[PDB]
Amino acid sequence: VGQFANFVDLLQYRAKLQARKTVFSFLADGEAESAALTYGELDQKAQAIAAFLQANQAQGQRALLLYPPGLEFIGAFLGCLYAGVVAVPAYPPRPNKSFDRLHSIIQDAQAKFALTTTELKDKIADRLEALEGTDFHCLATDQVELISGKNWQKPNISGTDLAFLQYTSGSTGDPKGVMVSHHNLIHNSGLINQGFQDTEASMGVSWLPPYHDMGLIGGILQPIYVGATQILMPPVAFLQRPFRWLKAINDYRVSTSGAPNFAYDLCASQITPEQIRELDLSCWRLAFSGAEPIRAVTLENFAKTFATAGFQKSAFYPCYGMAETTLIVSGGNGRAQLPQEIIVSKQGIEANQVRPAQETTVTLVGSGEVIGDQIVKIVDPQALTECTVGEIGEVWVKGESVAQGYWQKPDLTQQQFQGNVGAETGFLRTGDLGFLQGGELYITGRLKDLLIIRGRNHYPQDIELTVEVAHPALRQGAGAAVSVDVNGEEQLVIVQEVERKYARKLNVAAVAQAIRGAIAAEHQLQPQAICFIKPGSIPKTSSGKIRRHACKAGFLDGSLAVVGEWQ
Ligand SMILES: Nc1ncnc2c1ncn2[C@@H]1O[C@H](COP(=O)(O)O)[C@@H](O)[C@H]1O
Ligand SMILES: [Mg+2]
Repeated sequence: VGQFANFVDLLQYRAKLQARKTVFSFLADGEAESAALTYGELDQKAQAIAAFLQANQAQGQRALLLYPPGLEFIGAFLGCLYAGVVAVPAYPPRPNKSFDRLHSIIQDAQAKFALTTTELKDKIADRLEALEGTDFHCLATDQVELISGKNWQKPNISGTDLAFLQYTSGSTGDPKGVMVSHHNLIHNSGLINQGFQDTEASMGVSWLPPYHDMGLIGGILQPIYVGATQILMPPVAFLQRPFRWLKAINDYRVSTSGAPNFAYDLCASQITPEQIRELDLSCWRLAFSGAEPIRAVTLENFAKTFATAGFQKSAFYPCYGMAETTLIVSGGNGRAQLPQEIIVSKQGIEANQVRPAQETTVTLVGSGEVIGDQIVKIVDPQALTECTVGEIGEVWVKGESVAQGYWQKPDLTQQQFQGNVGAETGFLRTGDLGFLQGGELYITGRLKDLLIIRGRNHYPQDIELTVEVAHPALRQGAGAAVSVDVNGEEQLVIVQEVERKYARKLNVAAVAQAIRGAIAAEHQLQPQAICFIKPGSIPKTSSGKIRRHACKAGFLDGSLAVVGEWQ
């Protein structure tokens, strides 16, 4: 299996070797099973959709995938791989919402197709024609007769061929289309398997959205890569009842599952003690966390809350990656049992230095060891000189999982994918800040969101965490710290949602005062302004990540949903 050059050859092999083994079971409500596919049926379905795509002249073209989470999305995605159609997964449109994000992906990808379900096609086909013209074709894939797979013409696929476009979330700017090759997919799956060490006997569960790297490469393709069985549920099933994720782990004796940091906080806060009595989590051997800062207190709160259910903190598997690196770059605790943590000087961090406090301290969790044959360097982002040990700079990645570039952005591709430092060339510039310590990669934040105020660096996630706990009226996870120019000087602005229960009785002056006090004590900063906004209204990506740059744009133009302001 490690001799396959692409996922088409690999799925065809599993379809022969494990034809009747279930590959995916879908729990539509996160509880009761509602559909399933064997390896044999998955391959037959992919061939039938492939043949349907080729007859419709999609080969060599870009095609949006507009599906609910479920098995139809998976068939359409592999169907694109089988047919040679450049798939473009995206969040489906939702009722009473604008198609701005979808049109823009369509515009950027220069896509001539949208692949979807029969139900969705009937609601969006005429709107897509209004936006995209008559030469755009919206096709339904869920009613393709399986016999049509007999007409599939298997393309000559080499590793260097483009497999699909993975669009970034839009956190720091417009979503950019990452050109992911067939070889990227194979190489990274091997890297994931080096770190997780799953086998055919592994069992997984995932609630992650299938449209983006973690849920796609990890939740869909890695089970196929190792020959395992994967249980799936929609993200909305877990977010509305977090117990279902941990109950599924218990019921199927899942060995491998994971999620971003906030999901472990959600489980710790929303699962009752009696619900914990129903869990046996001693089988949960690898609990991965990535896609966001890994917080030491989150790990500890989760480990303590679920200790009586048999969760061991040594199962935590921190990891780091991005769409531009296909998925994973680093993961694991190295030789230690628990995730490595360091206690360093906060003021040092603000000055790009890693050192003990000799001042206040911050605790940072490492995001793993670099996996496999890839190379990671920490580089000064202006001088392009390699940092020495103890110095924070930009994370640069060189390896076979580094994507081919950004779709139709030749200037930006050259800037970010052709990084030169010292006598080195060909590095990917991640746009993340961090450092190396003890073989672990630590990530401190995003370069594009970094705040430089009064001659000092400040990480906005640090300020946002200080603000959200300053008063009961502020909703956790729904704030942004940005800087704005005031007479040529950068100054801090806070955009923060208030809770629904406090929106009608909000004492703006008292809560603003609490926020100013928290920021002064922890960060020695004075906000230029505090903007209180309605619950649910902060600029976010489809996955729910805050768009800090759009918070700044809305503050400066007066388009936020304001309930109160301090200035
Ligand atoms: N372990 C981690 N620690 C901190 N930030 C992370 C981590 N993993 C991923 N991220 C963030 O998520 C970004 C990639 O997002 P995406 O391309 O959507 O996977 C990275 O560039 C980081 O900014
Ligand atoms: Mg990014």
